[PDB]
Amino acid sequence: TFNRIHLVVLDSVGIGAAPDANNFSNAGVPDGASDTLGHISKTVGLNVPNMAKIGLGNIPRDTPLKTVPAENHPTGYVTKLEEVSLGKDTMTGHWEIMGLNITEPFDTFWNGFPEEIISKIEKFSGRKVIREANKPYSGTAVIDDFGPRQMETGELIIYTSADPVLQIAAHEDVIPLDELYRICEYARSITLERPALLGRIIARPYVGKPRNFTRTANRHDYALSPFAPTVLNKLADAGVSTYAVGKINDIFNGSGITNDMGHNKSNSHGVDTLIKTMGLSAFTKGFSFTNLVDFDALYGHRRNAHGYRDCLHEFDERLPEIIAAMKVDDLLLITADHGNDPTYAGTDHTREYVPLLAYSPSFTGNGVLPVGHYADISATIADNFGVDTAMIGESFLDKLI
Ligand SMILES: [Mn+2]
Ligand SMILES: [Mn+2]
Repeated sequence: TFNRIHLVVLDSVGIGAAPDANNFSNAGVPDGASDTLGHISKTVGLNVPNMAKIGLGNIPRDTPLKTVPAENHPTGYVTKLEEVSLGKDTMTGHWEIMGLNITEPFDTFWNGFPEEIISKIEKFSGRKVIREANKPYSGTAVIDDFGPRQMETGELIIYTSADPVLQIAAHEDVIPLDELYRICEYARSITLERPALLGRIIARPYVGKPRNFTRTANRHDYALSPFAPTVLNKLADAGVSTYAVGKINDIFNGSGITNDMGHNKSNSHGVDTLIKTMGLSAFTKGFSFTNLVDFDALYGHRRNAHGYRDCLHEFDERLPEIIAAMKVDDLLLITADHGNDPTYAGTDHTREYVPLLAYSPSFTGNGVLPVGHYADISATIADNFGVDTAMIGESFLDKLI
């Protein structure tokens, strides 16, 4: 029915604490007071007239978004969607958006990896791990802060980030690449189950000299693929094109992705890439899936409400460009994968409902859809292209056509 469907994930753009929010926490504080869009709106303001026109301010909430009025003549269909999976991480949310139910949520490690994991890597490698570096850390600061020490002692530098990732930095002159990879493979093999379930292990070789290090191209990644076919696989198996923009290919480890358009330098460069992709003469039928990550990486995790607002405003300003590039029989879906309330305690994601905005020039109606679940997105897409659903989700295609 829609010849193309373009799904855009505004990473972390939540619309209020989920019913099961208090099963999740932020530096010990349960997530049940979180509200990414509402707390932004109430503190720093929020001017998003293009999303409002589609209907962002018509999405049901107990208390309305302070600065996003209801729209009595909306141009699209909107609602909010509830996460079923037992995790609030990026991989879980995207996998569920594409139809999986994740009941073994990836572990994150705000206070570093536990002794069982470190002790094991030390015994396997014969190298000590620098304990002070075993915690969240920018890849760059960690190489600068502990590399000098590493060059002298041969110790491993094992660090993480807000994501379920284990990264091993090792200078090529003192830790041979082959050993780094063996160490990473061993690491990957002992992190397949909770409480050490990791999305990916990254080898981070690097060369150079103190106060001036370079991270080399000898990087290798050891990622988990989705454990069951997702709707991306269903589409690809049926010969339907699947175009990925931004973090999408990494998140799915390329599974069911026919055309990876690569990483975003920024949200704006991402929107440029989506627009270009929509304009390809080759792209006549199928699915595009874009992640715009800056909301999460730059603003949510850093608890910066002012910046989060500006990033939302900048996306809204560009939204008319995305729409101008649509064909009449295209569908645009805008959503998120969890919350990351910049006003909250902690520095993690927040367990929230996510907005759903739906727009096509072909629409003969508009309004508000019943509240749903993340994987309803996948099922709608499957329904549209005549392929099977994955684990979960129910189509709302008939409310759109
Ligand atoms: Mn995310
Ligand atoms: Mn995040």
